[PDB]
Amino acid sequence: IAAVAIPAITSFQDNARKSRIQSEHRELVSAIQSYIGAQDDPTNPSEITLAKLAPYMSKNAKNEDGIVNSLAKDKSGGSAHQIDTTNHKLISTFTPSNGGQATVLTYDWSANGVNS
Amino acid sequence: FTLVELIVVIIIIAIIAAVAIPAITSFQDNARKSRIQSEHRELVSAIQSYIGAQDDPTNPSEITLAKLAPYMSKNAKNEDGIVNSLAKDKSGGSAHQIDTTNHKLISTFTPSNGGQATVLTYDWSANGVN
Amino acid sequence: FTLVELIVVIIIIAIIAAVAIPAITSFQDNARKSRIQSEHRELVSAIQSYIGAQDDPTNPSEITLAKLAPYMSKNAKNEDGIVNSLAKDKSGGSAHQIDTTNHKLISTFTPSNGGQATVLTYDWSANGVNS
Amino acid sequence: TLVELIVVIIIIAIIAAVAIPAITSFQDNARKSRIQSEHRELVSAIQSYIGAQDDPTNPSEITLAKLAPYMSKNAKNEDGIVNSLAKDKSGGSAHQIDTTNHKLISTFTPSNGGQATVLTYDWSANGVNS
Amino acid sequence: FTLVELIVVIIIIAIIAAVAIPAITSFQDNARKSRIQSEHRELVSAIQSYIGAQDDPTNPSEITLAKLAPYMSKNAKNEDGIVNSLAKDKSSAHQIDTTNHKLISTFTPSNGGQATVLTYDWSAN
Amino acid sequence: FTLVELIVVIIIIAIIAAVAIPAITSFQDNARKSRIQSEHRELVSAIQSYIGAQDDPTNPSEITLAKLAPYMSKNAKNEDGIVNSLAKDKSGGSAHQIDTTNHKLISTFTPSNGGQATVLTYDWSANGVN
Amino acid sequence: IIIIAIIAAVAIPAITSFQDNARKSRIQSEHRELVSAIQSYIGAQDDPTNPSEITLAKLAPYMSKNAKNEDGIVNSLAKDKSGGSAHQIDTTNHKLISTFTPSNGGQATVLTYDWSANGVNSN
Amino acid sequence: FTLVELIVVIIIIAIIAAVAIPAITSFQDNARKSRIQSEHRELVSAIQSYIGAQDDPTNPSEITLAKLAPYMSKNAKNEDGIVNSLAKDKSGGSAHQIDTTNHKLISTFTPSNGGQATVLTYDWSANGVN
Amino acid sequence: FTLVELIVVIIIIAIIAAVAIPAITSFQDNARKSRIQSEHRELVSAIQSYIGAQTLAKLAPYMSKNAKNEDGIVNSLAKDKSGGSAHQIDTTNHKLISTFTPSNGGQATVLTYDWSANGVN
Repeated sequence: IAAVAIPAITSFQDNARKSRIQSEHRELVSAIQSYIGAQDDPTNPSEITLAKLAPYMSKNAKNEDGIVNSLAKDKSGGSAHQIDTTNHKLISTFTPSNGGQATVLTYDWSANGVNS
Repeated sequence: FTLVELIVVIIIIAIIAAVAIPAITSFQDNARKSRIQSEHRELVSAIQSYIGAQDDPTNPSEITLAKLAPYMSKNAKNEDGIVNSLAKDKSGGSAHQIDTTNHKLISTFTPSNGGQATVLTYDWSANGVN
Repeated sequence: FTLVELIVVIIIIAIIAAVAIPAITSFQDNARKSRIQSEHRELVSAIQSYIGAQDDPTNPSEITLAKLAPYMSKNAKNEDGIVNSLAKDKSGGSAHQIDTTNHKLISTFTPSNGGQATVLTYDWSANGVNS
Repeated sequence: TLVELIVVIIIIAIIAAVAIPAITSFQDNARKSRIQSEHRELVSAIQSYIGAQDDPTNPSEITLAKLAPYMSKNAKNEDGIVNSLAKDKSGGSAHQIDTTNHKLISTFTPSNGGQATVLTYDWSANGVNS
Repeated sequence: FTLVELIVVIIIIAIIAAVAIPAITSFQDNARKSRIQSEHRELVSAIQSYIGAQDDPTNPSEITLAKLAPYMSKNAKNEDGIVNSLAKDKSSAHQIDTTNHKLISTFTPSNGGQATVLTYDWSAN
Repeated sequence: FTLVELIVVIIIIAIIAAVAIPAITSFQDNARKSRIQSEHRELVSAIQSYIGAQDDPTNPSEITLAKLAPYMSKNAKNEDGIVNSLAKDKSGGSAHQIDTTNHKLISTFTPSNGGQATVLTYDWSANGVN
Repeated sequence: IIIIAIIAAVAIPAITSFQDNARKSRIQSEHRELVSAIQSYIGAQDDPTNPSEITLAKLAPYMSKNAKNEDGIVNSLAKDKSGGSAHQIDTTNHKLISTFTPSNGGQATVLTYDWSANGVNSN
Repeated sequence: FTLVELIVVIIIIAIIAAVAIPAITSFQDNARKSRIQSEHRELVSAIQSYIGAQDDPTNPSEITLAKLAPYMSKNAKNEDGIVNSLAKDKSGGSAHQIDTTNHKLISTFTPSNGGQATVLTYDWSANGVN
Repeated sequence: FTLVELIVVIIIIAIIAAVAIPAITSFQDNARKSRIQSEHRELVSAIQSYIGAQTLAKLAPYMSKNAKNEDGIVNSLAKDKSGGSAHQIDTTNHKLISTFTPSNGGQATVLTYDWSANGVN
C-alpha cells in the first residue's frame, strides 16, 4: 500500500496553461481586427501597438489598471504576447517547464497571405 | 489515492478561469459612419435626377429635401415622409442638410470619443475647376 | 468564438440593414418627349420629300401617313405596320396624326403627371408662311 | 491512508453541489437577424425583376414562384425556395406576397408571446411631399 | 457571416463611394454655334433666290428680312414672327445693311473667348 | 462550461450562418441584354455611313463586317480585331451576324435559364420598308 | 483497503463521442468562407461571364497562413479523418462539395454549392 | 466537474479555435480595381467631349488633364485639384496619365501581392482598327 | 447590403463599361469627300463659262470669296492631305484634276475633266 506512485502536479498544470495561452491568442486576433476596422482610415493600416489596443479588453478579476495584469505570463523561451510593431506581426509563446520544445503561434495582417 | 486527483482539479479550475473577456459595444459605432457615407451617394443620385427632370436644366431652380421627397420608398414601415428615414444624428437632428440658397449639400458625422468630425460636400453648379 | 463578439455581430447587422432604398421610377417623361420631337423632324422630312415626287408639286392630292408608309423601315422586331414604329401617346394610339382635309401634321405629348401638354405643328399648304 | 480516504468523501460532497446552468440563451432572438437580412435579399431580387419586362410602369402580377429563379438551392440540395426561406408558425414561410395589395410582408414572433414585428415593402406607393 | 466579413463590407464601401462625379452643362453652347451656321447657309440661299423675283435680276433693289420673310415657314409653335424663328443671341443673331448690301451673322460664347463672324455680299466681290 | 461551448459552437452559428444565397447568374441578364442593343444601333449607324461613301451608291458591291471594321476603335488591351470588340454568345462567336445573300443584319439573345429568345433585324434592301 | 475498490468504480466518459459537434461546426463555418471567396473571385477577371478554371489552389490568396506558419491552403482547411481536404472542387461540374462523417459510422452529411445554371426553378 | 470531464473542455476549444481567417487586403484591391475601371470610362467621356468643344474639331491641339480639369467636379472634401480626386497606384501617383506627344490615354493597375499587372488604353488620333 | 449582394454591382459595371465605341475620324474624312466631289462641279461650270467669255489665278474673279474675307479663291478651295490645294490646273494639258486620299492609306480616288478629247472609240 506504501508502494503506490504519486504523480507530479506540474504535468497537469503546464498542459492547462497551454490551453489558456491558445484561447487568449484567438481573442487578440479579433480585437486587432476590430482596431484595423475602426482606425480613422481603415484602408491604410498604421502602427498598431499593444498598449493602444487595450480598450477592447476587460479588466482582470482584481480590477487592476492595465492589460499586462490580465494577459497571461510566460518564460518566453515576460508577457506571453508581443507585437513586432514595425513588422506588423503578433506572436504568442508557450514554454514548457520540462525542456520540451516550445510552441509559437503567429498572426500577420500586412498583405502577406499564403502566396501559394 | 484520490486526493491528488482532487487537488489537481482544484488547481486547473483556478488557472483556466482567468481568461480575459472582450468588451461589448466597442466596434458598434462605425456602422453608423458607414450608413452616412452610403446614404450620401444615394441623395446625390436623387438630387442629380431631380435637376434633370425640371423643364430648364440649363437654368435650374431651387431645391429642398421636402421637394426631393418622392424618391425614397417610405422607410420599410408605415411612415409619413423621408425625414423619418434619413439617418438621425441627434448629436449633430438630421445627418443631412441642404443650403437651399447656395446650392450646397452637406453630410456630417461625429464620434462620441471627441475625435474630429467627418464632413462631405457636393456642390452642383459652376464648380470643379482649379 | 466567445459570446461578446457574436453579440456585436447582431448589432452591426441591425444597423447596416437600415440604409434607405431608392425608388424604381424616375425621369421617363423627358425621354419620351425627346423621341417625339426627333421623330417629328423625320416625318417632316419625309412628307417634304414626298411633295417633290408627285406629278405636279404645286397641287398634290390627299396625303395620309398610311400612304407615307414606304419611307419608313420596318420595326426592329421585323413587324411591318408603320403605326408599330411610331411612338404611342399614352393618353390614347399614335402620337402623330395627319389632318388630311386641312394639310396639317400634329405631334402631341402629355406629361404623365397630367400637367400642361405640348404640341408641335407643321403644314405644307401655302398658309405655312406669313409676312 | 484512512484519514485521506475519509476527507475524500467530504471533497466529493462539496464539489458535486455546484449550480448547473440551462441551455436556451439567444437561440430565439438570433432568428430575427436571419429575417432582417433575408428580407433585403428578396427586395433586391424583386427590384431587379420589376425592371426586366418591356414596361416597368405596368408590371405583371408577381408571385414568388416567378421570383424563385433568383435564389440558389438550399445547401442540402433541396428543390424550392420555400425550403430555404426561414420558417415560422404554421398558420410556413415568414415571407409572403399578397399581390392584390402589391406588398411584401416579412414577419417575426417571439416565444414569450410578446409584441410581434412586421417589415413591409411596396412597389406601388412611396413617400408623399412634406 | 462572422465579424470579419462585416468589417470587409465596411472597408469596401469607402472606396466604391469615391468614384468621381462628372459635371453638367460642360458642352451645351456649341449647338448654337452649329445651328447659326446652318441658318446662315439657308438664309444665303433665300436671299440668292430673291434676286429672281422682280422683273429685272440685273438691277435688284434693297432687301430686309421683313421683305425676305415669305421664303421660310412659321415657327414649330405655329407662331409666325420670324424674329423668333431665327436663332437668338446677345445683340437678332443676323443683320442686314441696306446701305452696303452686306449680310452678317455673329456668335459670341459665354466663356469670354474670341468672337466669331460670317459675312456675305450679293452686290460686289 | 460545456453548455456555453455548446450554444455558440452549434446553435447560434448554425442559425446565423445558414442564410439564403443569391444566385450569381440571373442578375447578369439585363446587362447583357442592354449591351447587345447598344452595339446593334451603332453597327447600323456604321453600315449606313459605309454605303454613302461608295463610288456607286446604288450598288455597293458587298458588305461583310471585315470591310466595316475601320469605323470602330480598337478595344481596351488593344486586341485589334473587330470581332474582339463585339459581344459574344456561343449559343447564337459574335452575337451579331451578317447575311450577304439577303443583305440582312441580325442580332440574337437568350437567357441562360432557357427562356424565350429575342431577335433584332435591320435591312437596307428595297424589301426593308412598310 | 476494500473501500478503494468501490471508490475506483466510477465510469469514464469516452472522449471520441464529444468531437462530432465540434468538427461539424468547423466544417459549416469554413464552407461559408470558401463560398464567399469563390463568389468574389468570379468577379475579378476581365470576363465576368466566362469563368476561368477555378480550383482552390488559385483561391489561396484569400485566406491566411496556419498559425504554425506553414504555407499553402491545403494545410489550413479541415481534414477528413477517413482520408485529405474535407472540401473538394469538381472543376468539370463547377461544383463545390464538403463532406462530414460521424466516427461511429452513422449516415454522412454533404454541403453543396454550384455557381452555374443553378436557380431552383420552383414547381 | 471531474478531470476526465474537464479535459474535453480543453479539446473542444483546441478544435474550435482553428478555423481559417480571411485576408482583408485581397478583398480590398478587388475594389480598387473597380475604381480604375469606372474612372477610366469617365475620362474617356470627358476627353471625347473636349475634342468636340475646341475651336476647330478637325484640328485638335495638345491635351493634358490639367487642360481637361473643368469637366468633372472637385472631391468631397472641397480640395481644389483634379489630381487629388483620381485614384492612385504604385505604378505612378496617378493611375491615369496622358502621353502628350502620342495622344494616348493609359490607365494602369498593380496587384498588391506583386502579381501580373493590368492596363487599359484609349487612342483618339486616327489609329482605328484593322 | 452584404457581399453576396454588393459584388453584383461590380459585375454589372464591368459589363456595361465594355460597350464598343465608334471612331471619330472615319466619318470625318468621308464627310470631306463630299465637298471635294461637289466643288469639282462648281469649278467645272466656272471654267467652262470662262472659255466661252471671249490657270485658276485667271479664273479667280469668276467665283465668290469666303465668308471670312480671305484674299482669294486659293484659300476657299479645299486642302490636300498629301505633301496644298486639292484642285489643280495644267494649261499644258488643257486639264483639270481633283483628288481625295483617305486617312487609312486605303485606295486613293481621282476625278478628271478636259475641255478637249471627250468621247472614246
